[PDB]
Amino acid sequence: SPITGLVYDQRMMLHHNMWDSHHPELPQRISRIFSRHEELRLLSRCHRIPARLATEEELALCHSSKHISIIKSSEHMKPRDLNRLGDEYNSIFISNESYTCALLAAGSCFNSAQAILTGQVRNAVAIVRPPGHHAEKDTACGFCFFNTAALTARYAQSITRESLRVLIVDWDVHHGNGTQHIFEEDDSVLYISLHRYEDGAFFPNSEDANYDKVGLGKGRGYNVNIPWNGGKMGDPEYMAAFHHLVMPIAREFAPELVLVSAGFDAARGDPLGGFQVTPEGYAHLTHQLMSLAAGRVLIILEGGYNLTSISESMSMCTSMLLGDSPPSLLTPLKTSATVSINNVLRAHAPFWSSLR
Ligand SMILES: CC(/C=C/C(=O)NO)=C\[C@@H](C)C(=O)c1ccc(N(C)C)cc1
Ligand SMILES: [Cl-]
Ligand SMILES: [K+]
Ligand SMILES: [K+]
Ligand SMILES: [N+]
Ligand SMILES: [N+]
Ligand SMILES: [N+]
Ligand SMILES: [N+]
Ligand SMILES: [N+]
Ligand SMILES: [N+]
Ligand SMILES: [Zn+2]
Repeated sequence: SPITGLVYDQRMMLHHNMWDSHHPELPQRISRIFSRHEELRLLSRCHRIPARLATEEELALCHSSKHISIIKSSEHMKPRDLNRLGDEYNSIFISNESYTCALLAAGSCFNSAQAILTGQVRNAVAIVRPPGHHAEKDTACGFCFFNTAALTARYAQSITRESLRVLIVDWDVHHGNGTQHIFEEDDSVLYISLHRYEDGAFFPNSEDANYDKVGLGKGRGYNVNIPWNGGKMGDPEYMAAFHHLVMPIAREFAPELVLVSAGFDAARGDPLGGFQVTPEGYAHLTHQLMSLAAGRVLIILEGGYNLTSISESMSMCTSMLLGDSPPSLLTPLKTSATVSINNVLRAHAPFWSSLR
């Protein structure tokens, strides 16, 4: 069916920071986005998909039993033990509701992937929190508990075939270190991340995010890092990266399902990202991805902290999924962006004939 799915559940707002109510990963991130969908009359055009809890067996598709156990144990912790547990990780806060919210974010995306793969919808958007792409097999990180996108790729394979070709495009301004590591030896899941890097000065502060990390073993060539250096980037740079790298590689890979780790923290106005991608920019990125996998695209909220920016940007993506005409948007690239793109082209030409 030529239908767009949408999943949102206000229960995911319950995850909160009890020590700093102004922490940027706010409950109202998802309610503001949902409201904007209603205001723009997008919500009524979508098929509503229910949220559900991920099961612990589903979480074990990507995470260790110990990590699942540790996060589950936070459900009945007193505040000082929540503080202690959170502090074991890089950039994590935890409340008694966090585990359930993380389960809902994952289960929402499983139901969305299922709706796509059973033909109930063509494509879908998932307005979920907390985010997922920094979460590793064995640890939480960067506001993320479980790796929602990675889990969704494995869940998709679990109801089709182990080798189902899944493309994950991660346009959150941060590197999805967890997603890269979970799939680093896998050729069934192509991971492509665009991210601010600044030679390691930008979170998560690891050389794992550099362009020369191309995958391991049979996964060699199936990890594509597009790192930005030298300050502000925007629509011109992202469009060029899609033109020269993301789309030619994706077409050669021929995915059967596309997942977008769709953070909107590279957006104009975001205080954590410092970049300038416009809502129209995100619309064009979405419209390009819709040409892949017979349109089977699932857009999953990751980061993004300017409430107005993320609401306008993710709504524009949903508008594209619904088949609306792309808005009007060539400006020369920042010189360092040309350097980045050419570095990635050089790194991946051995693996992808489309780059030669
Ligand atoms: C962890 C993270 C992004 C995650 C993300 O979006 N991953 O995809 C960003 C850190 C480095 C950051 O910049 C920050 C800034 C302000 C702040 N407070 C004002 C509390 C807390 C953290
Ligand atoms: Cl418990
Ligand atoms: K990214
Ligand atoms: K991979
Ligand atoms: N509407
Ligand atoms: N539930
Ligand atoms: N306590
Ligand atoms: N890796
Ligand atoms: N393709
Ligand atoms: N280039
Ligand atoms: Zn981010």
